[PDB]
Amino acid sequence: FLLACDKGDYYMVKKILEENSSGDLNINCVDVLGRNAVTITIENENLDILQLLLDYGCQSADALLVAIDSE
Repeated sequence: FLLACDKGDYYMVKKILEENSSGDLNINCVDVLGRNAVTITIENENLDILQLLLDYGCQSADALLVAIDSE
């Protein structure tokens, strides 16, 4: 769940996620301003990534609200 999420390079994030396999990178980590994986990606509308990113691992509680807010 590295900065790739932003770049929206699905493969990269996908790889990193798999490569992470409970690795250093905290999928549920926050950026400089708090954005979690789902969040930083909700805003940039990478629904593709979010398709399963949210299926598991990625923390997301206020995401619905994030989504609604981001319409």
